Amino acid sequence: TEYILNSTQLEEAIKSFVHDFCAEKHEIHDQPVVVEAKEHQEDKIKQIKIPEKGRPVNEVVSEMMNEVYRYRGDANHPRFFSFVPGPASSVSWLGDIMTSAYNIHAGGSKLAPMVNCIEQEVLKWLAKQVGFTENPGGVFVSGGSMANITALTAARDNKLTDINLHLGTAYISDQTHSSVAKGLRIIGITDSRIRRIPTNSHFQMDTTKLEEAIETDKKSGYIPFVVIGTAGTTNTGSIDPLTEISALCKKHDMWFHIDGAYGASVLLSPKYKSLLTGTGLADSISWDAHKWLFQTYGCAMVLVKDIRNLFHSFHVNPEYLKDLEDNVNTWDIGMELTRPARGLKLWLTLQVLGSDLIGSAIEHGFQLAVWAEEALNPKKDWEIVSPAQMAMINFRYAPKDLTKEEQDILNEKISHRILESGYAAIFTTVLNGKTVLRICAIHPEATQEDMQHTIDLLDQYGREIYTEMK
Amino acid sequence: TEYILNSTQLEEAIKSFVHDFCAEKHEIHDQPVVVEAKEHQEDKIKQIKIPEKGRPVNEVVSEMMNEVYRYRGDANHPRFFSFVPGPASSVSWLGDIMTSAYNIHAGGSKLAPMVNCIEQEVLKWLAKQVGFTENPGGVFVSGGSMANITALTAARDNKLTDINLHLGTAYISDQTHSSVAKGLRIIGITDSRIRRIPTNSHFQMDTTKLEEAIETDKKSGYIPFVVIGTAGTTNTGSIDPLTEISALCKKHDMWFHIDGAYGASVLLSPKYKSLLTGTGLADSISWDAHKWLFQTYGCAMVLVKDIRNLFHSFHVNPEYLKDLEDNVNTWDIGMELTRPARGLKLWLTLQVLGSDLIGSAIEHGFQLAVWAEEALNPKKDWEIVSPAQMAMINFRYAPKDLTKEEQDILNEKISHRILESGYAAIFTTVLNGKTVLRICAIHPEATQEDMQHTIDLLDQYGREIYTEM
Ligand SMILES: Cc1ncc(COP(=O)(O)O)c(/C=C/C(=O)Cc2c[nH]c3ccccc23)c1O
Ligand SMILES: Cc1ncc(COP(=O)(O)O)c(/C=C/C(=O)Cc2c[nH]c3ccccc23)c1O
Ligand SMILES: N[C@](CF)(Cc1c[nH]c2ccccc12)C(=O)O
Ligand SMILES: N[C@](CF)(Cc1c[nH]c2ccccc12)C(=O)O
Repeated sequence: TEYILNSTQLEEAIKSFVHDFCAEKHEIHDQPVVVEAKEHQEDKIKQIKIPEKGRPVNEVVSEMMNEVYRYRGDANHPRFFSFVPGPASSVSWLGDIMTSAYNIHAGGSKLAPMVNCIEQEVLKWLAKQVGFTENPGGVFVSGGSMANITALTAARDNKLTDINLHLGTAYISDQTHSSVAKGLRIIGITDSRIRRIPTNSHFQMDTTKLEEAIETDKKSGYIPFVVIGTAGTTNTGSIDPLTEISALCKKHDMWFHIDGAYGASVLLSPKYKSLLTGTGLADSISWDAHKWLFQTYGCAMVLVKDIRNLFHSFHVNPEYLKDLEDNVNTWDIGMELTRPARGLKLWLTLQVLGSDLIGSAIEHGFQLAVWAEEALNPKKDWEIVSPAQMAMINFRYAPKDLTKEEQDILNEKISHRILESGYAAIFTTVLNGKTVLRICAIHPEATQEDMQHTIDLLDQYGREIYTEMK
Repeated sequence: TEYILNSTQLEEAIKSFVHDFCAEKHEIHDQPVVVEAKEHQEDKIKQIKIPEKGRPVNEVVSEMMNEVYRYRGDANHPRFFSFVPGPASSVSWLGDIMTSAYNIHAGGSKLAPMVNCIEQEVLKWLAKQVGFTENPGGVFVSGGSMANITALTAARDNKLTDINLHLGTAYISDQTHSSVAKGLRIIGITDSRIRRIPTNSHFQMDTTKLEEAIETDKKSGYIPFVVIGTAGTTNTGSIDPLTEISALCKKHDMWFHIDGAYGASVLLSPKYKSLLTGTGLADSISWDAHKWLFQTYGCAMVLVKDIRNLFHSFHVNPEYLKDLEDNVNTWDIGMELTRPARGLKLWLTLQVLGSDLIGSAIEHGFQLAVWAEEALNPKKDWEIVSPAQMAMINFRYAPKDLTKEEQDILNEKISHRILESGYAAIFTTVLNGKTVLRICAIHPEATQEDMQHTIDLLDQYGREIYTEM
């Protein structure tokens, strides 16, 4: 049809975009991190509607570039310091283009033997970094949330049966990411059987309060089956006592899952790999590549010490898929059946950049946060709530002649101010009952001035609003 | 840097691939559907290792094209007739390139308000086609398996509580896809509380046996909470009695989920949309775009009649994300938090191609299977186990002077023979206790000859192996 793009029309539409984008992204350090959409932009989109007849390709492409993609909080920006930024390598993008082109049906071996071989090679390599030396296994999932649900399902099916599984209790901390408890609820573990253990001043799980909670539930008649330790808390980037938790798990016959969606990448850092000592003691661990392995959304991994545990929870044997089966299929490792070759783009990056460069790029993240801390220390009335920890730091502006409520409002306005300035992206979070500014800097192309000028800009906004409030 | 690509190296590396691929895929109709890898290919890959130092980009690129991507069972091929093929539009590929470029964090509105607005517009439109007219809602998930688990999770939380949910029973058919029961087990529903209802000769769920199972479980003290009807069975492409199932669900206060991962796309076909009458009666429905909406893996949708049910099961309010919030975030309707704008590539395809063309391309799928059946009718000893149904058909070559075991082995060798010929991809399945050849043709650029020549080739292989025995 006159609407279908021919091989020449397609190739030109693609090159047109690839060219225009590379030029635009080349100037990223001099672009506002946040580009606000106007008040009537939502109605502009709602009027386009779904057409019965086709439209000129280059007309639709430009429409998306100008009316959709433009208005965003670019987490690819070197001065995006909020949540967990996505400083994806350009090589990862290349991987997506190649993977999406062939559109090979991954999550199955016979139909793509070398595609599966590539993924397993990376998974074996990652498993080596974790400390799994016997018979590991894994699957490239979409997110760490899916990584957690996958791992926890294997944990549930390993420690519980079809008759007593409603007596299972899980154990987390008050700093554990929300997706863990959300995943537990999905797999049938109600909130009434999820224990939230308090953390110390370093935001690490209190293993003493953990054990007595385990002891209480066991005495009560529950069956404690899993403890979720976190290596790189979302808030402060803290690391739970991995060794201490492992000791308790072996004692009480429980599954040890390490939620390392963020911090697991530190295992590739020669300098800081020691920080994650004891990960090999875990039975399963999550690890997001679109985080600190510089991949595009979404490419996350789940790794188990014993692959048999993943096979037990997710294997199927229908009449179909009989000619597609020793050599495990990814669909038998759960929990999806049709999958794109997510891990291939990670392979491409590892080959083009190398493990050394990626390790150092991660170490740069640590340095960026330390630079932020060094710039805050000398400034008056600036308080460090959590020190520079794993490329992560929390702080607030707190003049003493203000009440706590006012201090919260103050730091909120400071975040608001620097956001509209367009120089950096910094949002607020809550820590120890106080509204706090948070910085997570992991972009390899971010410099000392970037961190220094940001704090300098924040300090200016701070003392400015402080006077305005009086 | 030395291993870091600059804007000129990047743009050149991409265009080089885009150029070489388009040329190669332009000649796809004259390429073997399956390209087998040699015995030494696995060790060749294992020897590459993970390097500490970087490598030249185009050297790595060419290595993957020649040693990885090449050896595959191309489901993009117009003569890939196995399972559920993936005849993805080139526009969809373009969508992935744009989406992956900006790398915008979707699954959240405040950080990408117009990206989310686009997805909701597509979801609302799809909801209109399904029959949800009140206050629908949905999410672009990775797969239809994730579509089912998302929907079934909402069903569980809607009909059960934290105190009685271990008494819940679910009901499927013997033709229901494996991912449904697999999803049920994941959300805590054990096999001992999953009922598999027999199907008729048309592979449709026996609603009479369905009700008697519900009555039995309810009388025993169980709590029947969901029935999963399928619109487009994976095997034969049959459609469960949606109306009959809905009546029972309303009668027994149960959640009605329609698994339309494949067949839901038929709603876009003016000719065949009537086949899916009653989809609006469901409480939830799955729908995969990387199947019959011609998208790349992976782009699937889950739609619920009442969006409040999705919010109840997946909403979270942690300390962080407080500056990110009514206007629901996609993470509040589960079950993932970080997401790529999966739905954007579906938007691009709908705008560039239009809903009319896509509807016709689906109708072409119906025609391809009919052409396959028409070519089989005159051929001797060729048996139709399931007629051409929704671009899907099951058949076997069965000479009468053969045993039941021999007939199975025969059709297996026939599949094996045509696979290695490279002309087409056809695998076997089991149906009514018989090994059967299956064809699913949904590629818009597949012709009458393709189906005719394929059947002609199968008959040849059939009459040759029959002679060997
Ligand atoms: C009703 C029905 N429901 C759910 C699913 C699962 O969806 P995902 O596969 O998206 O999770 C299906 C899927 C059926 C298939 O079979 C798809 C398929 C295409 N190429 C393959 C290659 C190998 C195995 C399976 C496939 C299906 O047919
Ligand atoms: C330990 C830990 N475990 C799991 C996750 C799961 O995240 P995904 O499910 O998204 O993989 C996380 C992630 C925490 C985040 O912080 C998510 C996030 C990244 N960028 C964002 C932008 C807006 C809102 C949220 C995010 C995490 O920090
Ligand atoms: N690859 C660059 C080119 F500068 C920078 C970059 C983003 N993530 C990275 C991770 C490691 C090394 C470099 C990077 C890009 O912006 O695409
Ligand atoms: N778009 C074509 C053109 F050649 C064919 C195609 C694949 N899925 C489709 C869905 C609708 C219309 C055409 C197609 C391609 O090969 O990419």
